[PDB]
Amino acid sequence: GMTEYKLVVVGACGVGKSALTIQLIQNHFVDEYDPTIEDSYRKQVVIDGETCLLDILDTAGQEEYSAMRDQYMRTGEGFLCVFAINNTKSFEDIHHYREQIKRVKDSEDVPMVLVGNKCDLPSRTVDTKQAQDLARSYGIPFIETSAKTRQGVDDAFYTLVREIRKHKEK
Ligand SMILES: Nc1nc2c(ncn2[C@@H]2O[C@H](COP(=O)(O)OP(=O)(O)O)[C@@H](O)[C@H]2O)c(=O)[nH]1
Ligand SMILES: [Mg+2]
Repeated sequence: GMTEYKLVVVGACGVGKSALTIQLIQNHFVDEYDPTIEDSYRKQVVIDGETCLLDILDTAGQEEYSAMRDQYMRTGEGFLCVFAINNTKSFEDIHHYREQIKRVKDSEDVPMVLVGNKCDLPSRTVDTKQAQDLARSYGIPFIETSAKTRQGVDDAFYTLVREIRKHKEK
């Protein structure tokens, strides 16, 4: 089979995980999507000449059983860590997601991309500099996105694939 990349989108409720995923997969902005629905979505794409499958889990937070969270973190190859640029708590929550994924995977080297979503809004509490400082500290890319306008969306997901590739080559 062509290569499949198992991607996981994490972040506080309301940051735009579902909107980002639907924009990536379907090329539409869906502005209302039940915050409690967690599902996976698939898309066949070409990234840097490679035809591959993206298998993307749009997470929604607590699970019936914590074992289910641990399972998707172990299975997942790369993580989009999403905050919203107008929600400081969502940015602070990134520290927890970074930790928890590393902890479950028992790894110091987990492909991740920091994503600051809702960049179409002038209303902003997290400046680009602050997010760059966090991404620098993690040694990962940082991309500002808008699920609404599609700015940065392919970049976020494709950059995460490229980070998975760099991890694999070791
Ligand atoms: N302006 C704007 N609103 C967004 C964007 N992404 C999501 N939203 C809105 O933010 C809210 C939460 O989005 P949702 O995709 O449900 O977030 P999730 O809980 O992380 O899955 C909804 O009201 C969306 O319309 C974006 O890039 N720009
Ligand atoms: Mg959602």
